[PDB]
Order: sequence, then structure tokens, then C-alpha cells
Amino acid sequence: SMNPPPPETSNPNKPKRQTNQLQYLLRVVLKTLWKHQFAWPFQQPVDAVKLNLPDYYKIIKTPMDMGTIKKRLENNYYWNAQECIQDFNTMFTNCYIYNKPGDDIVLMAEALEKLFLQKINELPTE
Ligand SMILES: CCOc1ccc(C(C)=O)cc1-c1cc(NC(=O)c2ccco2)cc(-c2ccn(C)n2)c1
Repeated sequence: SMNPPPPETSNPNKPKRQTNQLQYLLRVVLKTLWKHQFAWPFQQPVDAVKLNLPDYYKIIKTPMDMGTIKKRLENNYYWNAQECIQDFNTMFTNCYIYNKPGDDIVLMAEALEKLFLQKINELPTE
């Protein structure tokens, strides 16, 4: 019924490092996906109450969204680019699990994922 709290985005106990791949994930990948025409349902956690999707968090137990990824990148929450890439993949997979193939939101996520993969293919070395 109710929304869960959003995913955690900061942890002062976790170690921190800035890498060129994490910098690319924020300044290129996140920035580019955020401005896509289809980004807005993915810019914040799914509000299943407001969207009237009462079973959403009965089905989706690893919610993820780009608003959370943006804060995680800003707060140096990730040690590895791969952790951030996994969050993007979780966001897309969540949409494909909850929604019927071919639904409007699924086509929107598919377009975002294609652009994501294009940018991930140009992830710099190190
Ligand atoms: C009907 C089922 O809709 C959904 C089901 C599941 C999911 C997820 C994320 O699994 C998302 C939607 C969804 C949400 C929103 N709008 C926002 O999330 C929003 C709006 C403002 C702030 O946030 C819009 C559209 C939509 C589809 C076509 N158009 C033109 N618009 C679809």
C-alpha cells in the first residue's frame, strides 16, 4: 500500500574515491539520460500511491531511479563504476518486470536503455 523510503544515497562510513569512470557516469551518462524526452518517470522513485500502482512494491523489491543514482554519484556512494551501472540496469529491469511488454512505459525505458548502452560503450579506461 504505502511507498517505502527511497534508496539510501549517502553513507559516511563508506570509503570514497573519485575515478574518471565515475566522473563520466555523472557528467555524461546521467546528464544525457536525464534530459531525454522519456526521462521523467525515471527521475525519482516510483510513487506507487500517486500513480495508483498498489502492488508495485509487492513485486519490485529493489527499486531504483535516476534521482537516486544522481545523489549516489554526487555523494561518492559508489566505489566502482560497475555498482552504478548495476543501478541503471536495475531501474530498467524493474520496469520490464512490473509492466507488460510493449506498454508505453516499457517502450520509454527501452529507448533510455539504448542510449545508456551507447554511452556505456564509450566509458573511458581506468
Ligand atoms: C499507466 C502506467 O504508468 C506507469 C506504469 C509503471 C511505471 C513504472 C516507472 O514502472 C511508470 C508509469 C508511468 C508514469 C508516468 N509518469 C510519472 O511517473 C510521473 C509523472 C510525473 C512525475 O512522475 C507516465 C507514464 C506515461 C506513459 C505514457 N505516458 C505519456 N506517460 C507512465
